[PDB]
Amino acid sequence: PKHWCSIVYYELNNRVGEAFHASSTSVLVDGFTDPSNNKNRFCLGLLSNVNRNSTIENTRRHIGKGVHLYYVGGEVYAECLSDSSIFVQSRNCNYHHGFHPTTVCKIPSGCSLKIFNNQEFAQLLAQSVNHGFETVYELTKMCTIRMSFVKGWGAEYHRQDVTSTPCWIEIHLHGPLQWLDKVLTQMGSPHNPISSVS
Amino acid sequence: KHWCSIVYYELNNRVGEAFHASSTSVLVDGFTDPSNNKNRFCLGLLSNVNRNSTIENTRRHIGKGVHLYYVGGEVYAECLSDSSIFVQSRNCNYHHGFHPTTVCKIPSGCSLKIFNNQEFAQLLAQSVNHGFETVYELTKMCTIRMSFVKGWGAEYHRQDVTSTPCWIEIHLHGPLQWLDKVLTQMGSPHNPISSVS
Amino acid sequence: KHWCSIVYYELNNRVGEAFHASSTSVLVDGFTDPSNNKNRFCLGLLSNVNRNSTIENTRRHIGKGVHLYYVGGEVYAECLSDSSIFVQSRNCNYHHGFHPTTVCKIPSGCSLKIFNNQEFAQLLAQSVNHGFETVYELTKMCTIRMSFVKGWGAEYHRQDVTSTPCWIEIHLHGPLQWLDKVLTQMGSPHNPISSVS
Repeated sequence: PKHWCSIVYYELNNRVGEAFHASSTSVLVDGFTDPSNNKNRFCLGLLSNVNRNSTIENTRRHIGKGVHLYYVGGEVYAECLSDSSIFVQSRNCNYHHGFHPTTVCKIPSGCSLKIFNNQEFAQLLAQSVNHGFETVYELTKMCTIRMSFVKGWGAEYHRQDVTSTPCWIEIHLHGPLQWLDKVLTQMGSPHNPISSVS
Repeated sequence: KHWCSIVYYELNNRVGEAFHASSTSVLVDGFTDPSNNKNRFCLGLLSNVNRNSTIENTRRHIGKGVHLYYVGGEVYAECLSDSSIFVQSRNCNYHHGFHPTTVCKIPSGCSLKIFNNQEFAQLLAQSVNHGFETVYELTKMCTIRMSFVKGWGAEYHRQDVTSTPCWIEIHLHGPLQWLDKVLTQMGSPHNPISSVS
Repeated sequence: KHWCSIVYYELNNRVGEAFHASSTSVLVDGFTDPSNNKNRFCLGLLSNVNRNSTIENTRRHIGKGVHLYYVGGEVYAECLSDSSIFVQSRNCNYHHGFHPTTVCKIPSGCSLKIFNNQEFAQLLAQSVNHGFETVYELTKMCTIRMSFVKGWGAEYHRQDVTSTPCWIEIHLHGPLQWLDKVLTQMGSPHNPISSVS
């Protein structure tokens, strides 16, 4: 039930509630109200937001059974249990399918999708160990995934960024981040030495 | 298992970390004990890069603050500060018959019952086959807001709590948990929201 | 032990969860270990939706960051980063005789003792009786701020630390706790026990 990830919730550009830390390979992020943030569920219903408004409140009402994140066999899956769709932006996935990096994938109610593969990422990590601190640092972006409930964003939608959708989350993958750490530790980059003034 | 969690605010911004109750008696004061693992939720040590003189003024008057007591399925609010306190509690407001947004003033030394489980559970019951929309609204019954020194809303300016320099939000876990047990009833079929609009 | 807690900011915004020291040796770097339960407080993995190029430029130069060392009742700061670091610590300023707001630059690979509670305990005692106002003031001594790469205050263009792209604030729990024992004994208010519980 390792803590493979930690998840942060948002409502537009504002962060809402405390962070959730996975204590099992199966975590449910729903719009219900169990305050226990110590186990299986990450309930968004009880969360408050002084900056909230009708349209976000409306969207929150339809998160429902939300999404099912599942970690198994060095691969994470996302199942949309909510009656509404869910949209995900995973670079690792986008690479495995050959889509453009910023590509947003819709996961329809009841459906499922693999949003990450470790061996794949480890390989990409390897293929750049000796290519540049700049490009290896960029792999950080690979370890975070963003998905919003109900409202899409990107091409075909009016909303272009995830900061415009009323309900979304960001998932940090600890395994990948840690391995990436073991490698980044080898920096010593005096490159582009900047100013301490300007 | 924490009968509640509390959060602190200075105007519209959140300040400091969330406090999780480990006992039936909790003190939310303006002093400085860093420990956030037991009896007190100290606000004096918290910083705010957006802080201003007036908010700071208020902070100096928080003092012993408010005492939150949970017993026999009822929670009480006692003002230990030399200054008054103001509480907005739907449950409380529902029990006295006041308007839902009514903000009650609690003078220094006075006490006020701000939540009665019995009633809430009852409401939750009458809510059942009354729909998902109205049961979902019971979530608002589970959180309570109170400000230190300054009041807000009616009998002041009709202004939002976000207009007060020092205020907190209380989340009653007991009620929220029971509510969950019901909300999982499942529902909401209502013009299945667009994914573009 | 829980000798301090640390918060990260990019300009005027708080970024990431609070870190709590579980040992006397803590590393605050710009790398990416997600474990926030031990030795390191990695800033690299932290997201900020309000982040801009210049901030990202500075984050890339944090590197091995600063090393906060608690030992013998004194805390030390060591710049392991290849770029300098800047520290504002009242206690330290007092000891050296500088002005309260003085910002001390800690060059790459250098070291500076930034806190001595023994002297702070002394300061606390001297104020034990000189006003609640002056004792309340010592709260400030308990917090320390330091940015990475960008100097600030006098000796620089930027004056406010909320003007630098990568700065943290450190709260010293021991000093804060001892200060609590006093502020409460001097308690500006009065109401001995509860009337409800």
